[PDB]
Amino acid sequence: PAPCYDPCEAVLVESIPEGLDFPNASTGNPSTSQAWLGLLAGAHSSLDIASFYWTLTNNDTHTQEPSAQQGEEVLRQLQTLAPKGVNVRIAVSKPSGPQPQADLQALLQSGAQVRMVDMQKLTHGVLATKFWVVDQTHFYLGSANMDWRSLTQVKELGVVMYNCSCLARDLTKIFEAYWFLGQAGSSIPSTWPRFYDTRYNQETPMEICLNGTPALAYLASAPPPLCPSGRTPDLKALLNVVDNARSFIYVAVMNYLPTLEFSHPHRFWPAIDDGLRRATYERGVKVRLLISCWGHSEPSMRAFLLSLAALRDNHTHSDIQVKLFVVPADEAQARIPYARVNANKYMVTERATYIGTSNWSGNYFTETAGTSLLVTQNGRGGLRSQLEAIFLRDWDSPYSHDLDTSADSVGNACRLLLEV
Amino acid sequence: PAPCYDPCEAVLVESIPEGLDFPNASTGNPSTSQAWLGLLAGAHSSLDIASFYWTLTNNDTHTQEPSAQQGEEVLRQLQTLAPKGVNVRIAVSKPSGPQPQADLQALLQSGAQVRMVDMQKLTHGVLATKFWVVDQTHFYLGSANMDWRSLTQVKELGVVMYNCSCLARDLTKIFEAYWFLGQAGSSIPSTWPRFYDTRYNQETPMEICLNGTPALAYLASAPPPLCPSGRTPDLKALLNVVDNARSFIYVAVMNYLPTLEFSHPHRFWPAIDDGLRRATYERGVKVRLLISCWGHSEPSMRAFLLSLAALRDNHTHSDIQVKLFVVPADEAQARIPYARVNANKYMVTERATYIGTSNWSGNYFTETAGTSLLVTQNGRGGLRSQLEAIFLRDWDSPYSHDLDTSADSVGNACRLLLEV
DNA sequence: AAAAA
DNA sequence: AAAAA
Ligand SMILES: *[C@@H]1O[C@H](CO)[C@@H](O[C@@H]2O[C@H](CO)[C@@H](O[C@@H]3O[C@H](CO[C@H]4O[C@H](CO)[C@@H](O)[C@H](O)[C@@H]4O)[C@@H](O)[C@H](O[C@H]4O[C@H](CO)[C@@H](O)[C@H](O)[C@@H]4O)[C@@H]3O)[C@H](O)[C@H]2NC(C)=O)[C@H](O)[C@H]1NC(C)=O
Ligand SMILES: *[C@@H]1O[C@H](CO)[C@@H](O[C@@H]2O[C@H](CO)[C@@H](O[C@@H]3O[C@H](CO[C@H]4O[C@H](CO)[C@@H](O)[C@H](O)[C@@H]4O)[C@@H](O)[C@H](O[C@H]4O[C@H](CO)[C@@H](O)[C@H](O)[C@@H]4O)[C@@H]3O)[C@H](O)[C@H]2NC(C)=O)[C@H](O)[C@H]1NC(C)=O
Ligand SMILES: *[C@@H]1O[C@H](CO)[C@@H](O[C@@H]2O[C@H](CO)[C@@H](O[C@@H]3O[C@H](CO)[C@@H](O)[C@H](O)[C@@H]3O)[C@H](O)[C@H]2NC(C)=O)[C@H](O)[C@H]1NC(C)=O
Ligand SMILES: *[C@@H]1O[C@H](CO)[C@@H](O[C@@H]2O[C@H](CO)[C@@H](O[C@@H]3O[C@H](CO)[C@@H](O)[C@H](O)[C@@H]3O)[C@H](O)[C@H]2NC(C)=O)[C@H](O)[C@H]1NC(C)=O
Ligand SMILES: *[C@@H]1O[C@H](CO)[C@@H](O[C@@H]2O[C@H](CO)[C@@H](O)[C@H](O)[C@H]2NC(C)=O)[C@H](O)[C@H]1NC(C)=O
Ligand SMILES: *[C@@H]1O[C@H](CO)[C@@H](O[C@@H]2O[C@H](CO)[C@@H](O)[C@H](O)[C@H]2NC(C)=O)[C@H](O)[C@H]1NC(C)=O
Ligand SMILES: *[C@@H]1O[C@H](CO)[C@@H](O[C@@H]2O[C@H](CO)[C@@H](O)[C@H](O)[C@H]2NC(C)=O)[C@H](O)[C@H]1NC(C)=O
Ligand SMILES: *[C@@H]1O[C@H](CO)[C@@H](O[C@@H]2O[C@H](CO)[C@@H](O)[C@H](O)[C@H]2NC(C)=O)[C@H](O)[C@H]1NC(C)=O
Repeated sequence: PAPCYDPCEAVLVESIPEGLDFPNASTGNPSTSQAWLGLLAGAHSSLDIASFYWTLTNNDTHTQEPSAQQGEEVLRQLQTLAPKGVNVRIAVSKPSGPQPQADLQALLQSGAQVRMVDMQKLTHGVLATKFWVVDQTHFYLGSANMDWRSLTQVKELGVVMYNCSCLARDLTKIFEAYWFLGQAGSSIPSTWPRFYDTRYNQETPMEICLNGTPALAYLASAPPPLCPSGRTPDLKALLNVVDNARSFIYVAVMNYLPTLEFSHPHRFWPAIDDGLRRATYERGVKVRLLISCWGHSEPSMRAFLLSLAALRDNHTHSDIQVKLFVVPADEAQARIPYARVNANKYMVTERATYIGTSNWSGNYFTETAGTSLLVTQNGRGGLRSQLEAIFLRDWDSPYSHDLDTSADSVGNACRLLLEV
Repeated sequence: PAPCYDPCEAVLVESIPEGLDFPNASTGNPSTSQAWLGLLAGAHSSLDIASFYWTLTNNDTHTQEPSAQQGEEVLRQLQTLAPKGVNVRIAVSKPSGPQPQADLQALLQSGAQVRMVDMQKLTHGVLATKFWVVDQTHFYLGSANMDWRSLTQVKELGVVMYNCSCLARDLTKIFEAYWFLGQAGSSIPSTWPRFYDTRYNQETPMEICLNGTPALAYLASAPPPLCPSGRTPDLKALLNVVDNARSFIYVAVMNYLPTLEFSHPHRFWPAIDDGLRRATYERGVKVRLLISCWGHSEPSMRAFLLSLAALRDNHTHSDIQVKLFVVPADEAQARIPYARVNANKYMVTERATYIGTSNWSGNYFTETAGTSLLVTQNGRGGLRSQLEAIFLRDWDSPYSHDLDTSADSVGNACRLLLEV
């Protein structure tokens, strides 16, 4: 494949929730809200948004919180740019219940096309892919739902990638697949049409001029059915990256459960666990795990995390460390539903970086839809170094604790920490 | 296949080392030495012995211990029955070094055919199958090497199965394969001749009148190359038995390491571990692990055992308990090489029983040769109940300790227990 | 934000 | 008894 001769730059945007403060003053990136506002201001031809749910108002949460202001602003911008001529298209998973949808109808009346994709009746899951494609030259990919709490109340990790028409259209292709697949009546085709096929997969990634220095990047999609022949499955890419590492593997994910949740009877899913154990045993790879715990985390997950932190010895030089990153909450933020959590889902090695939109559980890789970006840069510094610095800042943060920490000591309510 | 109309009875023989005493007086079986002596006395037509090594003298150990007397007696019997007309045939793995072999030459001069099978040059391993076939009607299968220490100094678990011409010849077939395969020059055939093929495998086991009540039994062999089309691999049978269980799984094995030992670079082998985790998570199966620790155990093994004992929670009702069975030793028994250990390798469920000759490591299932017996009896009581009683006696014995036990507290030297 | 028999 | 670079 011909290299993409475009000034593809890339910014690691993150939304630090109020209260959280890293006392380093050395790493600084635009927040998710700032990047989204800039993309909307620069949007003049197209805007494709794949989202899980839309809660850009204090109305939909039934809360009176000023912190939603930024989110409301985004909604206002989304209302203003539709009449200007931008072909706004939004794919949002069909809600389980018939709850009112103020934002979606507000954009529909303005002129924004909305299609209700229903993953439950197609592959038995939800559509949890959160990404943007702006003018088909820039794009966004991260853990930020189209919510005000996502912008302010929870922590995110995403990439805004500018001037990359080639990686922007390869990402759209997924949005086009969602658009065609979830309009009405139509089901998953046996064979995907060539329009959705891609050429930049794991064996032949795409060459970009990522800040001048050449780099190899490509996107991975899920669930396996909604995947064309060219596209590399998200699980396969994740396993390849965790296997190719030879020095260290740093993982910061919201939820890591090696089981097929959201289904019964309970099923065991040892896919990422086996890869982590292989990498940490056969090779001297040091594995560092950073999970996030809140009030809506499965208490069984600890029982698996303890199964990994206990595998470390001298003879094979095994080294696995597991830490929980819990976002502190107060009385004011307690009343907000799904208020405080670290939703970042990514990992970084000494030779590659993976940034995804789905938690590390069997559903997100076999049923729930998701998208991830893989970047490998030959050289010292760059995107990989920036993400490694982000992960170490997270790792040494006061909010990151060991698996033996007392739950009451942590500010927020954690179900994975035994009391006293 | 037609059922084997033979009074196939079955005795669980075990060799309790001196010093060990279970204060129950309710379970009693003939020792391995007694059963071997009875088989030799009743031997008049044939005697096939597959063994790892031959140390039936105080000479070969270079020790002066009266406890070898029984072993010497066995050797004497093995010398006496050869001139009587018994076709004694012994398959013993070729030693790494050119050490003297008094017992093998003593039997060779009497008239016992000995063939030096060399597993290292054939499949890259050793021949660790310990079994007897006496007159092709009885047989023995257990963890007892042809050693005096095996008979007295270490603990064993084996089956002597009388009046079973059908299960005796199915076991011989393996000895015939070893005999032909390890004579001289000849290598492993691509396709095994029909003479070594068997009909009683996992899908179609053999029906026997095991103490009157019908039962389904069959044998499994390793390594996968020295296996005909009919024969079921040992690993496949082990996985099937650990998967079919629905209530509990009790495992008492000498060494359980989910790695490919005896080879470099270090390799990860998550085959039995994954099955145990699946059984204990998907179903409410209670898994109890009884490992044995001595002075020649890999210290890394604890790092994996802690990975299993830490997987137990309420939401999925997971329950895995790991215990170490350490045979106490004194100053007198310390000087004996490979003196005190619990060498039993078996497991029992609520519906099946597995008795093997090899430890639970990757080599023993992929390179090292081994044989195991599988029995499933429909009813309450019988062989399965006897083995379950044996396992619970072992589990509650004072010699069985938890993984957090202090090493100095245990009588013997254990490398898997952290000091103080 | 995929917690919700 | 498969501990032995
Ligand atoms: C590849 O090329 C792209 C294109 O330039 C680079 O993207 C730039 O990345 C740098 C650093 O990652 C960004 O610089 C940082 O911007 C942050 C956001 O600035 C906006 O928001 C603040 C909010 O108050 C406004 O005041 C400001 O005017 C902007 O609107 C700043 O917060 C950062 O400052 C932090 O670091 C400095 C030290 O440098 C400290 O003194 C500060 O206190 C603070 O801690 C910083 O300035 C830049 O904005 C990005 N550009 C764009 C267009 O997004 C990629 O980084 C590059 N890739 C690599 C690997 O280098
Ligand atoms: C299917 O059928 C076969 C054929 O009979 C059964 O095999 C018999 O199994 C029973 C019990 O498992 C055996 O009985 C036990 O024998 C032990 C060994 O006895 C020999 O060694 C002692 C050593 O001193 C000699 O004294 C003795 O004369 C024998 O030469 C005994 O040690 C056992 O005694 C224990 O239990 C009793 C209570 O019953 C206590 O009072 C004792 O103190 C001691 O704790 C016991 O007698 C029998 O020997 C086996 N027969 C053969 C030929 O091997 C299978 O058991 C059967 N299967 C099932 C499931 O029932
Ligand atoms: C993506 O590509 C566009 C197109 O090149 C970038 O916009 C360009 O940004 C540069 C500097 O950021 C601008 O250069 C400046 O121009 C002004 C006059 O407009 C001049 O006074 C300055 O000294 C400087 O030279 C350039 O004009 C501008 N071009 C356009 C068409 O907007 C954009 O910055 C790229 N994205 C990122 C994240 O860098
Ligand atoms: C395997 O099969 C052989 C053959 O049947 C069994 O040997 C038989 O054992 C029974 C009792 O154990 C003997 O019965 C006894 O016979 C004597 C006379 O010899 C009699 O006085 C007793 O009252 C009793 O009836 C039988 O004779 C004997 N037969 C032979 C040919 O040895 C053997 O016991 C079986 N194996 C096991 C473990 O049971
Ligand atoms: C919710 O949306 C409505 C209309 O878009 C706005 O407030 C509602 O309408 C009037 C005020 O305009 C009030 O009498 C209603 O009680 C309001 N509804 C609610 C649920 O408060 C406003 O845009 C939104 N309300 C907010 C953000 O509080
Ligand atoms: C063997 O492992 C031990 C601990 O598992 C190592 O000892 C130290 O352990 C602490 C806490 O785990 C570490 O912070 C140190 O870095 C370890 N090393 C030293 C020198 O203090 C020990 O180093 C390992 N290796 C050997 C040869 O004993
Ligand atoms: C070892 O075998 C030899 C011959 O089979 C026996 O003892 C050896 O020979 C004479 C006594 O017959 C002694 O002078 C030697 O010193 C003995 N050898 C050793 C190593 O002691 C006897 O059968 C065996 N020796 C034992 C069991 O101590
Ligand atoms: C939940 O788990 C706890 C412990 O993991 C159970 O509490 C007791 O724990 C001890 C020691 O582990 C056991 O010996 C008891 O059998 C457990 N039960 C009781 C009633 O004491 C607890 O039972 C589990 N279930 C619930 C509903 O809490």
